[PDB]
Amino acid sequence: GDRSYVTVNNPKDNLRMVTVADYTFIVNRTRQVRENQNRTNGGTFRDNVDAIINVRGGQYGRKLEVNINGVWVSHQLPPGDNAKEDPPKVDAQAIAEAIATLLRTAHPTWTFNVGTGFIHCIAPADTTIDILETKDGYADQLINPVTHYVQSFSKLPLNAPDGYMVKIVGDTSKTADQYYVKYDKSQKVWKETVGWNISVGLEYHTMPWTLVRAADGNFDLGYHEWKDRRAGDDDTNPQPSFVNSTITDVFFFRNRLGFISGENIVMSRTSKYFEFYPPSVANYTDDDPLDVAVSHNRVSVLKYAVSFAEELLLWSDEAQFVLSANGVLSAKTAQLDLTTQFDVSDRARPYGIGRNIYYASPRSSFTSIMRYYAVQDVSSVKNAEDMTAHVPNYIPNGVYSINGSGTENFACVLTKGAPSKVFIYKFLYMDENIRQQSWSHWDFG
Repeated sequence: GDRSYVTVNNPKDNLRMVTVADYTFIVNRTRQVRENQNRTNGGTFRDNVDAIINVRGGQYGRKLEVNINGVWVSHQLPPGDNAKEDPPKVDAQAIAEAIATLLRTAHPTWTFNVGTGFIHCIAPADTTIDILETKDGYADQLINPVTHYVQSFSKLPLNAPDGYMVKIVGDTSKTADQYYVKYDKSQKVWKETVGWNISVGLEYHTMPWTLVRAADGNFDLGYHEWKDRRAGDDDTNPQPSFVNSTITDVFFFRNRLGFISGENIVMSRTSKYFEFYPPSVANYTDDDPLDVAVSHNRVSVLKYAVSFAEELLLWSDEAQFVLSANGVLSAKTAQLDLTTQFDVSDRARPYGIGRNIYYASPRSSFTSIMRYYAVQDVSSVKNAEDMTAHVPNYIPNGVYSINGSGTENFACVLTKGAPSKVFIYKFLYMDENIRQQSWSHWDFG
């Protein structure tokens, strides 16, 4: 595979790997994910270049006229007097070509096309359709102009030329809405579609990578594929908060996938990994990607996500925090309340053997292995007490690996200050009380 993503000066602290039986993730904490330069319509979509007017049939004695840039064009429907010749000119298609030929004479430079009950207008190369009106002469059901915006969904033109982008501002009935649609020629329906001048998805390579067996017996390294945005524009389908930043320590909390990036927790859709955009912006559902920062006034940067007890804790330096929701995990139900303010070293990932989690906190020239646990007090209260109180000057200040065996009932600590020595911590718990605290080190050469 490509080694560009994994190439870094300090692998221990700049690279993080999280593996699960289904997926593996490789995280480079020094790389920001940014955006791809491609836009939905290439960034070359202008709403005032082309517009359509739809015809629905006219009654007797109606003078209907349409203007584009001044230069009004008037067409008079016959009064209900003639017998043979009046009903044929009532026909909606007859009016459409009647206006089309009239508009071609008024605007020889442009191209006018008639479809099923509509007339499609094109500016030649570099002109706008500003100041457009249409005098129906009736309650406006005969002809009305829509360029690219409609009041509600039911006010959409019944037909449109192939893919026509229309923005529904909404009638202020239920919510903001402000979604987009694109007509389909093959299937006579309107379908929701992404904006016109916005970016699509993510870079796909700055994102965390992976490696799989590929059934050959040899692993291959590559990146993931993340579903592109398909709901709406910005401010309604906003870009995730980690796009212009670096992400660390991918984690799983619910059926969705979580990312940590600069005191910001970003989650995907439930049961839908790699989808960090809402599927629809017209209606917001509970299982949509959410972004919750922090509930702490002091500065803090989350670095680790450890699942302790029936709750998920997003540890940082000098703060611990906890993630929970009263009911369904929505964008409004996420809590991120603080729990404690114990200093933690980011070099060594916290490790859990039993009811306890063991982590390292360097003092000034030696580290003190601490134990995180839930005390007998009621409700959510947590504490950390030093396991090296009697041996402060024993571990030479640089710790990167903390591990242990649940069955053998001990923990082994690796350090950079003493590369040769392996510090082991033998402990025993009976009746919820500690029975021994054996600190010693092993030497191999």
